[PDB]
Amino acid sequence: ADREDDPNFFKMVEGFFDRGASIVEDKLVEDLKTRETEEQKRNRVRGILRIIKPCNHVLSLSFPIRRDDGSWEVIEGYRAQHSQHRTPCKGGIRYSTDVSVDEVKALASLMTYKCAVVDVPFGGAKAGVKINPKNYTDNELEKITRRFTMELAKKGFIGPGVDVPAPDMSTGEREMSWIADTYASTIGHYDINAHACVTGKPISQGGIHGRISATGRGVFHGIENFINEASYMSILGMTPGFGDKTFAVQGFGNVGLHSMRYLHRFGAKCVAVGESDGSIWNPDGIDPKELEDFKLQHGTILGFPKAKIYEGSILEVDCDILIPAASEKQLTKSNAPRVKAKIIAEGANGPTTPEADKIFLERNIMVIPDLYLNAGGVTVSYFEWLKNLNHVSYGRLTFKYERDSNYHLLMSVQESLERKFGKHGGTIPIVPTAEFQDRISGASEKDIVHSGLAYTMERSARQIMRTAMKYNLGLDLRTAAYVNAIEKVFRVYNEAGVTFT
Amino acid sequence: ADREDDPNFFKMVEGFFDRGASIVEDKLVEDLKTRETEEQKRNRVRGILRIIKPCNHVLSLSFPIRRDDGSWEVIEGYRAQHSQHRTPCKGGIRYSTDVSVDEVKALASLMTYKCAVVDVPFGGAKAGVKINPKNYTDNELEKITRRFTMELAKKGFIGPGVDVPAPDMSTGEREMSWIADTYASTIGHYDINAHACVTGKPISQGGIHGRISATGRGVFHGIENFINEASYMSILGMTPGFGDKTFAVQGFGNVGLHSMRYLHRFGAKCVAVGESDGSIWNPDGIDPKELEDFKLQHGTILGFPKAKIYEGSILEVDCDILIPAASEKQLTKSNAPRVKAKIIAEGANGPTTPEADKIFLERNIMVIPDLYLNAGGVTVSYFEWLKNLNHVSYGRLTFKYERDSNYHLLMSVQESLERKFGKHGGTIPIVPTAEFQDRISGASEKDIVHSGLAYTMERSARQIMRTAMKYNLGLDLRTAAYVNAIEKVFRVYNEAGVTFT
Amino acid sequence: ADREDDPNFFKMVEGFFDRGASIVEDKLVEDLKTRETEEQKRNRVRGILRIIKPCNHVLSLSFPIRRDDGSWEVIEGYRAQHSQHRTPCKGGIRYSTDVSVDEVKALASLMTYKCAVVDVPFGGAKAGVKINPKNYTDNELEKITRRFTMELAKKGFIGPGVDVPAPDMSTGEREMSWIADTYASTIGHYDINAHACVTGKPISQGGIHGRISATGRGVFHGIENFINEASYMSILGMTPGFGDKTFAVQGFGNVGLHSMRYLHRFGAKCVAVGESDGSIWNPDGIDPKELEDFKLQHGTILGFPKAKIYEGSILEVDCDILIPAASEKQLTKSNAPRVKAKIIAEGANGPTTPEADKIFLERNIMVIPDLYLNAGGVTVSYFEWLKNLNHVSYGRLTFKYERDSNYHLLMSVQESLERKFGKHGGTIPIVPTAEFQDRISGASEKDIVHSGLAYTMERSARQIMRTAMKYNLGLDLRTAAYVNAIEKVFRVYNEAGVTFT
Ligand SMILES: NC(=O)C1=CN([C@@H]2O[C@H](COP(=O)(O)OP(=O)(O)OC[C@H]3O[C@@H](n4cnc5c(N)ncnc54)[C@H](OP(=O)(O)O)[C@@H]3O)[C@@H](O)[C@H]2O)C=CC1
Ligand SMILES: NC(=O)C1=CN([C@@H]2O[C@H](COP(=O)(O)OP(=O)(O)OC[C@H]3O[C@@H](n4cnc5c(N)ncnc54)[C@H](OP(=O)(O)O)[C@@H]3O)[C@@H](O)[C@H]2O)C=CC1
Ligand SMILES: NC(=O)C1=CN([C@@H]2O[C@H](COP(=O)(O)OP(=O)(O)OC[C@H]3O[C@@H](n4cnc5c(N)ncnc54)[C@H](OP(=O)(O)O)[C@@H]3O)[C@@H](O)[C@H]2O)C=CC1
Ligand SMILES: Nc1nc2c(ncn2[C@@H]2O[C@H](COP(=O)(O)OP(=O)(O)OP(=O)(O)O)[C@@H](O)[C@H]2O)c(=O)[nH]1
Ligand SMILES: Nc1nc2c(ncn2[C@@H]2O[C@H](COP(=O)(O)OP(=O)(O)OP(=O)(O)O)[C@@H](O)[C@H]2O)c(=O)[nH]1
Ligand SMILES: Nc1nc2c(ncn2[C@@H]2O[C@H](COP(=O)(O)OP(=O)(O)OP(=O)(O)O)[C@@H](O)[C@H]2O)c(=O)[nH]1
Ligand SMILES: Oc1c(Cl)cc(Cl)cc1Sc1cc(Cl)cc(Cl)c1O
Ligand SMILES: Oc1c(Cl)cc(Cl)cc1Sc1cc(Cl)cc(Cl)c1O
Ligand SMILES: Oc1c(Cl)cc(Cl)cc1Sc1cc(Cl)cc(Cl)c1O
Repeated sequence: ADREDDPNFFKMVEGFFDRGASIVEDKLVEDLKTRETEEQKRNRVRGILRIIKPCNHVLSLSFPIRRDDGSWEVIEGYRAQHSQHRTPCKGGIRYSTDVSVDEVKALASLMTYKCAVVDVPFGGAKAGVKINPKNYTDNELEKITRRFTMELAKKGFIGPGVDVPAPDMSTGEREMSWIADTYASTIGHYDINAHACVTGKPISQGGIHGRISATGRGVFHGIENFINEASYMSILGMTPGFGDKTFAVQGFGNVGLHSMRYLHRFGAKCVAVGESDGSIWNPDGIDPKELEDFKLQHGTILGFPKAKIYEGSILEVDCDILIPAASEKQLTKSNAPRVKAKIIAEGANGPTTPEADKIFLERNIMVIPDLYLNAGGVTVSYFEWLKNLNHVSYGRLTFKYERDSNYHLLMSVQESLERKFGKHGGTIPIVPTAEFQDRISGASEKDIVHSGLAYTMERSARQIMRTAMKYNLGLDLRTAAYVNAIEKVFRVYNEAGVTFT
Repeated sequence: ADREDDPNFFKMVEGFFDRGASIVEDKLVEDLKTRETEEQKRNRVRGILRIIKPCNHVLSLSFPIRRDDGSWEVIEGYRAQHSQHRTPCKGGIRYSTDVSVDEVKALASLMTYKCAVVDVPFGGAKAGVKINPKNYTDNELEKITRRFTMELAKKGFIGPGVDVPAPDMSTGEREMSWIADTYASTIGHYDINAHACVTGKPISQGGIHGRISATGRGVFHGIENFINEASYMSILGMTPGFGDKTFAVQGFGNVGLHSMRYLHRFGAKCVAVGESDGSIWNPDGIDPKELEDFKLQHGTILGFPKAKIYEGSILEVDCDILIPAASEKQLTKSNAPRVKAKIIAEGANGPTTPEADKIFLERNIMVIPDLYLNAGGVTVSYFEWLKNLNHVSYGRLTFKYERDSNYHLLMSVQESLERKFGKHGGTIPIVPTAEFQDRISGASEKDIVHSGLAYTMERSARQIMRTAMKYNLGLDLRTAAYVNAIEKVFRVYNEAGVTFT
Repeated sequence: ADREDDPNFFKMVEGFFDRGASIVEDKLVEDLKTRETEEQKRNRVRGILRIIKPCNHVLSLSFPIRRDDGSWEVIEGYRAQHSQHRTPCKGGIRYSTDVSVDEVKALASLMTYKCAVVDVPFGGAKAGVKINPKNYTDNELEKITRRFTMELAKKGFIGPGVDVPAPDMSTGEREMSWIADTYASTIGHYDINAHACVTGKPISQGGIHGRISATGRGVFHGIENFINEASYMSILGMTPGFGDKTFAVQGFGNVGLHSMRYLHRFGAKCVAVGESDGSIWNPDGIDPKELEDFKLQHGTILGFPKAKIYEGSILEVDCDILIPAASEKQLTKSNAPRVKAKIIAEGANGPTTPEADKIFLERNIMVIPDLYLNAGGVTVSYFEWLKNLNHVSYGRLTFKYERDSNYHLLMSVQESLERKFGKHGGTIPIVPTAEFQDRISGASEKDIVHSGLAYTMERSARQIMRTAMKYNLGLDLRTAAYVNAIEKVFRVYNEAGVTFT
């Protein structure tokens, strides 16, 4: 992911952390619920922060699997649990040769800070299996994930109340299904909540509506919240709204594909899509549906008819909004001065280096941070988990009751008015509007996911704005986010019996 | 140190492994129970060996502890489990700033190879907590080990049937007691075998006789087995026996102190004792009991009256036998040409580098390998574990029965002879010899430990000699040991169904 | 099996049971520890016996497996637990299309009666998977047994202290290994005794010496105990001993092959070996070692050079002893009048029908019953289980102690005599005989298995003889066996909240 500026992903995130640690250190000694004072309160805060930064647990595994051609192979895997300040750890599983102890630790800590930003009660965790999925058959991949689950289960790295994985790079519903099945068929066979051991499951296996596209939907909302402020767009030299905007996304998987689908829906036009092979381009825009079909049938976006094979880094293309949705450290000190985009919407985790962040602050480029912007995935994963614990489809017990109820409520206003305006008025039909007619039986699963996600992205967005203001951070939203996150994680160690001298 | 051949400890052991892997690879394709043939049998062996080398599990921990002065501190710890080919993993816990992921992995794998050499049914494991014990109070140390136990317990890194720790550098009965107590009071409170979760415990807590001095006793036996062969001493230019031998030990702790006590008992005289501060020397010998008292009262061996402060590396002193009983990589390419000793008895784990091994083979210096020589500790740890599972003091149920039994057996020969040689002979008292009188009621715990250890060290010693011969390895006992070890670990992997038909 | 007499396998055993139930019903009302009397004591015995006959639990399973060619297949399986009067149930696993609910129930009950006869503290159990192993690959078989284990484990039909399987028809070490591995890697991963969940395991996986040939060895002993009584051979018209005897075995697997090996060792000559394809014959005898090689290389005994393909039912061949070691109901009312053999040694379970038993009693043919004769397998399975619970190789802790001990004991007689017969005698070396020299270090695993089995077969044999006498049952050993068995199982009921209250 670079040579000159390839800081260790974990140290990189610690940098992001330490930055916010400075900014809020005062509000913390303030809110510190201690009878002691001065330097002891200053010291205590530092001690607590020193606890939060390092990952509490990291499991490195080396297990064998029998390949299809009879041969034996040893594959490596890791799962790090950054924090248990909130009982169930949460974090996906990545399948890639790029994975390593440090990459996983970094991702794990990003998970807990992001959960805090978005108010999801999970400490962060992350897993990685060092393989290139494309070099294995479906049958070998199944053996790999099922075996990996058991090793995690035996050491306490997976379970409804201990640690709940989910998809990430090169893993999806299929893998999640295998994980759930392995867990429920063995260790959790007596557990009524066995299927809540993992999220991102297929809908038919206890998964939840819109989880696959949840990150993209969330990316849309995160951009929407800022792109409609004017108090922010005036500083970038842009008009609010999506209608006259162009964007380019690096990555065309679960994050990239859906981010693109949603932005295109509200008027923004996709100017370029990138992948590992390369990228494509078209100033008149590219349609998300057609591109997905081409990719689906040909296995690559390159060669797409309604566009041209671009030659010159998808990140440097000319557009209003750049959405890196691939891997980490894609924007560094080297390519940063060349982004051409005014808004960097981080769909991926850690796509920009700290050094690249500076250049972006100088060139007046707004970087909507990953720990807020991509949290739509974990947010809906939280909903999936909750659904598995309740064992019911949201609304099932209340549809008829709320429907009958709303009609009687409306009938109460109708009758009251006919009672008043006796014969003068006549019949005064009080009927639902078309919109309320669709909400007549109350919320369903799909409804809750959508409105719940929009609500979360909005609540957290304001929180970040209020914080950027209170500390005059300008377009340094990342720092505002870590500030909010440290504050929330602090609340748990602080007020807690532990730390009461 | 010395700055020259300071290799990755783990890689170093892998080197030792790969060496033996070559030497036995043929006897393995031979004993391979496969219907297939040629390269497939050759390939299968390589695949299995590739499984055995890497550690299966490594847990890295970062947990906080409240220091005595109220402050918060984060301490790091690790426990690696190299192999589970034998269900309970076994390995000590080291307290040192020198500990790291690699050091622990290396030690862990040495544990499994050593258990195999000595026929103890445990896969290897090892733990390390990165602290210098001397910079903490007893109360802080207790909090550190108890908390470390819980973290290991919750992730499956300690338990009677999963993983059984023991002492190592800077840990002893005290720490083991804390570990047992923490485990038994929490997770294992219902477990009838809870106290078998750890070994090296104080005798009053379920520990076993002679475990503290077990490594020293074993070091004595390992040296005895070779120093009395002539077929080996002729090649070193020495006479068999201990009576006219001198030795120097680097380290004066659990290994060093007892190795010294036992060698001194059979006539060998200790010429020099070394520690981290430095060493002392006296050509007429130093007495183990007096040196221990001085050390006990003054906290250091330096300044001992019946000896002089030596200035010139304890490893280079002039003597017949050198016993490094401290830490790893103490004998390298740099100091090797200067040992002056003909026999290097490795009390410590990995004290000599591979490059140092060559120089030792050329200068015709016999290196009695660590995976055999120091295994007296694990061997007796195995006895402690067995004792905890049986819940009885060895002999308690049989003392009176065997005593009465032996007298009637002896009376049977007495009466038979008086019956024959009627009045010619007269009374023909058949009485035990003084030695048999002490064995009249059968073995006690102490008896089983001593005779069990001697037996083990002897059985394994012959096995190594037979192997050094079969492959003409000369004074390369280390390689003979790994050969024996790979052979034994191999057998659990071979078997049909296991690595598959 | 016929169309004439092919009684229901279960009903058939109930018949055998009811027969003995009558014979001992009186000694039971006698030994009944009741204050009440007459018919109430008579009634209570009947009630208890009504409890013992039916199997307590039977699990029928239907689970899918993915065949190698991608297709899906549903396989059927069952495991019955006849009695829990002794906590761990014990019984093998059969792979055959002949398996069914009734066959397994019958086998299960035979297991508990046989364990009682042989004094092994296990209630009986049995499993069967309805497949012909030859129509599946090794990989499919592995999936089949591993999946079957999990289904049994989840419903409490396998575990160290609940139910311990073992081999039977078409299953061996390999399958047992898969079972142990599946159990220990999942449900029993924390269990220190996980590997005792099954027996008949490969030696390198915790199996025990001589388990494979244990049934054959036991068959030898069972025949030996009766063939050397004269008080029994006079009634058959035979001389005691093996030297001048000929035999024919139906079945050349784990039971048949070893029964043949052991009888041939003590002078008896094998005249014919049978299999499903057919049989072979040679009046001068057939050598067990050569026949095994031919079978091993060609997959069939037919066509063996040092013998001829026999055409006429292996059971009707002319010989002194007939050993049916295949499946049940091979000797019925139809072929019984044609056995030509004076002794029927039942290696297999239920090879003779009740109706065939009559004809055998009339023709004065002694039928050494299966519940005694083939119990060598379970007996040694019991030793394997015990070994797994103790986690040590028998003798390992005591070899050197007992060796040193015996020499001092012998030295005590030597010194006592030299003390007496001062200079008259001179040196009076007291040295072990060659035989005692091999027993100098005490018993090893192999020693305990052999001597423990011989002891058991002998103790039970006398018990049966004493019972055949006390009731003048003549050559009706089967009934004597069930009498002994009901007595032992009933004892457990004549005191467990049963006869009481
Ligand atoms: N639920 C989720 O999955 C969530 C994921 N995220 C974030 O998004 C990333 C996950 O993407 P998912 O894992 O969603 O993506 P998926 O694996 O589908 O992404 C696939 C795309 O990534 C592209 N890609 C990979 N590496 C590069 C590269 N070096 N340069 C250009 N393109 C590249 C692939 O091209 P190609 O196929 O040729 O390699 C492919 O188009 C994570 O890092 C994570 O932080 C955040 C929240 C939720
Ligand atoms: N059961 C057991 O304990 C077993 C131990 N071993 C081996 O021995 C080691 C364990 O020793 P224990 O843990 O037994 O030792 P203990 O801590 O008692 O050893 C204490 C001694 O180690 C000396 N020491 C440490 N570092 C150095 C150095 N760089 N140079 C010179 N001397 C040094 C100390 O000097 P100072 O006090 O000034 O630091 C002290 O005299 C392990 O590495 C292991 O491989 C082998 C088998 C079993
Ligand atoms: N641990 C144990 O296994 C124990 C077993 N036993 C007894 O031994 C029997 C088990 O044998 P295992 O199951 O040991 O035998 P294994 O499957 O090895 O027996 C294989 C032999 O059975 C022969 N066979 C099967 N059916 C017939 C038939 N209808 N006619 C002629 N030969 C046949 C086979 O011929 P083919 O290959 O062509 O089918 C083959 O030679 C049981 O009934 C049991 O009572 C008793 C105690 C312990
Ligand atoms: N690739 C792709 N996936 C889709 C599409 N439509 C639905 N899905 C699946 O369903 C989820 C997307 O749901 P949405 O289409 O965004 O739901 P919605 O249309 O916004 O719901 P409404 O606003 O009430 O109409 C993902 O998890 C997909 O698996 C599509 O057009 N393309
Ligand atoms: N306090 C103290 N304890 C010691 C000393 N030396 C050894 N020990 C400890 O106890 C042994 C003491 O053994 P006894 O003194 O009980 O040993 P023993 O039975 O004569 O040993 P053997 O002669 O080899 O059979 C070791 O296990 C040490 O842990 C010493 O000098 N002082
Ligand atoms: N299939 C088979 N296995 C055998 C035979 N002979 C011995 N065994 C084995 O008994 C083995 C170890 O046997 P040893 O200790 O060398 O046997 P012995 O030499 O003590 O064996 P026996 O002659 O049966 O008493 C197991 O691994 C079995 O495979 C045989 O003829 N056929
Ligand atoms: O680990 C496996 C082994 Cl030994 C054999 C097979 Cl046929 C598959 C696997 S993967 C796996 C699958 C499940 Cl359902 C459970 C576990 Cl415990 C597994 O390891
Ligand atoms: O972990 C500890 C906390 Cl939070 C507070 C205190 Cl006063 C001690 C400890 S150490 C410890 C000791 C035991 Cl007996 C059990 C556990 Cl669970 C410990 O962590
Ligand atoms: O049941 C299986 C599934 Cl669903 C997938 C694979 Cl590849 C193998 C099996 S068999 C099996 C093997 C193990 Cl080790 C554990 C379990 Cl519970 C199994 O079902």
